[PDB]
Amino acid sequence: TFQTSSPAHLTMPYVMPGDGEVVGVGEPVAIRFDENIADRGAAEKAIKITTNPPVEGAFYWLNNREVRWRPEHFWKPGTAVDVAVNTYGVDLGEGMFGEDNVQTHFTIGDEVIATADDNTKILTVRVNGEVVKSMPTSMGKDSTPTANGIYIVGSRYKHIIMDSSTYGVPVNSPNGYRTDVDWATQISYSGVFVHSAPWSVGAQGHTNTSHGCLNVSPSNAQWFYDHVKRGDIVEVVNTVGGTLPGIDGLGDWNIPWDQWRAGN
Ligand SMILES: *C(=O)[C@@H]([C@@H]1N=C(C(=O)O)[C@@H](S[C@@H]2CN[C@H](C(=O)Nc3cccc(C(=O)O)c3)C2)[C@@H]1C)[C@@H](C)O
Repeated sequence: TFQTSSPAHLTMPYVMPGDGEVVGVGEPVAIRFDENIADRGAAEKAIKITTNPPVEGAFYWLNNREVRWRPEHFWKPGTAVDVAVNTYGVDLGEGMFGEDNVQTHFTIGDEVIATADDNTKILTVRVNGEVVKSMPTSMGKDSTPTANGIYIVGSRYKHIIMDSSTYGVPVNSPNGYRTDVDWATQISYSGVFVHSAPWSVGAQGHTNTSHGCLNVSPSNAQWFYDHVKRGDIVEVVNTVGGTLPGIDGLGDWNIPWDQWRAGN
């Protein structure tokens, strides 16, 4: 296929997960363009996802530039996935053409599902259905609760600073904070993490004390950092919070399948 010259600006796709990565059973395919896409159908038609074993899936647009593809249920462990974004020279609407093709391979690892149950204040990690860790946890206080729902594991940090001023509450104020945190596994774009919380170890398993993050012991947070990977699942249940938004960025599985497949 040849490129067509156009006075309108080209757009380049970017695919996640990373080429050659092993990811968990919750990882969606993500195709993010550096422009808004006027002809979403043309973009979807140009994206060929092949799986082994073969499984059906569907596209859903997270916003005007980024489309997600996933099956109805979590991936089968061991599945190999090929993503062919064949957008080179494709008219994506209003004179905007794909700048290039992109392709990636990724594979699905073990099924890793960690369930945080507010009724028990325990985060239980299951690997292919078997409990391997039972972690006392302290979730968000009643006034700043942890949302229920299915969270996809994202990035991880050996050390990071959590600072209330980044959302508009000064550190110096009564409810502000600036906190050095170890072993932080991100599970929502809204900023929810599983992380080390030495200051709440006595509350873990008993009382919710956090701003919404899942506090666990230093040892358990490091285990989680070492053994839980991008695309693994954290499910929160029975809190007094609401539900994680489906368009959070890592909240894809909270959209019911009929709404996901209906697309947008
Ligand atoms: C884990 O705890 C994690 C963060 N911490 C959070 C927190 O401190 O609340 C949440 S993010 C949460 C989402 N909305 C609020 C917010 O924006 N509050 C607020 C209050 C006063 C003024 C304003 C404003 O002017 O915009 C906003 C914050 C999440 C679980 C890590 C990062 O600590």
